[PDB]
Amino acid sequence: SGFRKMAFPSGKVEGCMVQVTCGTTTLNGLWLDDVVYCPRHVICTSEDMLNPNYEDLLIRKSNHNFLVQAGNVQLRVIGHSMQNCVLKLKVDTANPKTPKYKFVRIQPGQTFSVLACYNGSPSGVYQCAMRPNFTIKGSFLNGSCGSVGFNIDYDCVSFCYMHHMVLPTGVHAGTDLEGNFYGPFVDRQTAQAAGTDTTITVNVLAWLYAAVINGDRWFLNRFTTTLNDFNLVAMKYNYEPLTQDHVDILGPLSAQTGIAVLDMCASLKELLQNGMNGRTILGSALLEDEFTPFDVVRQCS
Amino acid sequence: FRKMAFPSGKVEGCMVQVTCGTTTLNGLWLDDVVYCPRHVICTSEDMLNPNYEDLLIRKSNHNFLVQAGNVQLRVIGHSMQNCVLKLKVDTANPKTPKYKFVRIQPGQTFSVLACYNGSPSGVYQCAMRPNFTIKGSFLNGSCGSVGFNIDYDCVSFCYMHHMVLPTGVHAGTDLEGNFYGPFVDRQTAQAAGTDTTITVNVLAWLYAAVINGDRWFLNRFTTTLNDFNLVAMKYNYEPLTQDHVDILGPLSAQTGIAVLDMCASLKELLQNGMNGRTISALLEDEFTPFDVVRQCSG
Ligand SMILES: Cn1cnc(Cn2c(=O)nc(Nc3cc4cn(C)nc4cc3Cl)n(Cc3cc(F)c(F)cc3F)c2=O)n1
Ligand SMILES: Cn1cnc(Cn2c(=O)nc(Nc3cc4cn(C)nc4cc3Cl)n(Cc3cc(F)c(F)cc3F)c2=O)n1
Repeated sequence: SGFRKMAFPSGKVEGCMVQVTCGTTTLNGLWLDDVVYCPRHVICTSEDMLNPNYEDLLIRKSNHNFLVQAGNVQLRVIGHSMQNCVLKLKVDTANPKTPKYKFVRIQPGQTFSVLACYNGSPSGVYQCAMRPNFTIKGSFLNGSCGSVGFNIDYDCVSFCYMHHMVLPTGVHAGTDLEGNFYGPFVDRQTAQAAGTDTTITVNVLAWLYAAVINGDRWFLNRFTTTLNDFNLVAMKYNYEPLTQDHVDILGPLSAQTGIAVLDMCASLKELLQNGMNGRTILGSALLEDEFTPFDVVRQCS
Repeated sequence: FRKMAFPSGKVEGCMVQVTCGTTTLNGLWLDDVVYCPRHVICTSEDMLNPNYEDLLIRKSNHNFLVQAGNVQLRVIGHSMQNCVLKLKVDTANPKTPKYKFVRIQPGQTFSVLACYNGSPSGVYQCAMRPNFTIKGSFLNGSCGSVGFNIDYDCVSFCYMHHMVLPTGVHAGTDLEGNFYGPFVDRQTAQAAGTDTTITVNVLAWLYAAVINGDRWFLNRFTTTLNDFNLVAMKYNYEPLTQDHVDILGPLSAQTGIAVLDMCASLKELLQNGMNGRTISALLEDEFTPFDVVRQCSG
């Protein structure tokens, strides 16, 4: 009972965060086995960050230019290399708290937990979604660069996001752990805009099922619609179209509530055309789109 | 603003499973003591009207199964303190953090580590409501999950989850086993009082709005604390205490807006409604003055 924005327990990840400093530039890094991963932006001085030539900046540095701090313990850098936008620092000590982990690239619409860190110290955890325009609406202050996003799958930590930068609208941009940006961004200190965002329709529907499970039912009606007729209206309002794969993924929540997906779509279509009219759903006055169907199942089953 | 929880790692290493018979729930292992709800000593026929003193007399140390994962911790002593059982085990937990037990007041926020079978499953932030419930998220098997705050290096444990009420909200104790609210640990339907809006947290949210440049609602007038408190009651808002005025001081200083001037602004919103938004069309009441500062400054 109840419904909350829930993150995964962060303990497996907390043991892997460190501070990386190069000159006076400092940020957070991720220590797994005997490698520290961090944004390559750390090798920039203040002059370099506007238009960095990273290959050049990197050849001009040596192992002892890198100061890696794990709490009070100092790790010794014995090698380094660039992979896209992520620096890989080989250190002489393996992390004994290394979890079972893999690196994954997630898709727009999917959610993950963010461990926000400052000077190598974990400070907060929260859940967010990859937006369709490849940004995330995070909560980050100066010094958060290199914080990571992750999901837990039984015993295995899937790392999917490494935080790089804030955009002028206050949303955030980053890479996967292979160093490739989500979206059309580049790791330099220039003002960059994102593409236009859309609402994640399959997530809205999952959240409407959670509301029904928790007793909020005022928006239901006895009508149904077809997939195509629903998608025409959704497109009009800048909602993502629904595919048959989405209909399948909502199956378990449709079975648990007895409300068919296309029946829910008919409710959502009415909401798009007429609004909430001052009513709320699960305490929200806006349609929430950052819970996946799987998120809802974890919390309501 | 996100609802952001504290990192849970220091607490995850203290979670265990406690079983008595087939009744199972979560416990908290600190040093050589396991804390858990005393409801664990009930069979199904006892849960509706348990005589805890009678049930405990018939229990021996060797009736308690305490497991950290698959590893059994042998119980060498037991006592009951209000609604929590304290189980002395033969192993001091080597992951015990620096910790203290605190009793929080309504309006205060904390992180909840939701656990099932002694295994951590999710973390989230919530506030204690003025009617001493929490609007949590808990399924069956979550009894004994704990709520906490982190102050620097030290974990402050403030909440042990016990039960779900008929309206779907949740009730529990502090770590000395004293319930928050007028509830009792039996399987009967119990009603919580009517909830009110947490005024001190609404004021913190209005200060955060001002800090970020959103300040249309600031009005030219001031009020007294007594006038404000009597108005708030009429709208199902909590009256302010002297402690509330004090914890708002830093935000007042940062913005140069006196607390009572902000109260006069809220009073207007209460009597006239809003038309535009703030930051949202709804006034948020689960961010404390500490939460605001922690997310705006660090
Ligand atoms: C407000 N906010 C929200 N998220 C962020 C993340 N972030 C950050 O933490 N730091 C950045 N630049 C740095 C400045 C430094 C000054 N010192 C002494 N050391 C510093 C290290 C960093 Cl990383 N930036 C900006 C930024 C970081 C990048 F990785 C990048 F490729 C381009 C950028 F413009 C930043 O966004 N701040
Ligand atoms: C849906 N929901 C949300 N929160 C809760 C919390 N909660 C819980 O997890 N378990 C409870 N009763 C038990 C039944 C058991 C069956 N077995 C085999 N073992 C069991 C152990 C427990 Cl604790 N309850 C009910 C409950 C628990 C109490 F501690 C109490 F004092 C009164 C109560 F009615 C419960 O609310 N479920």
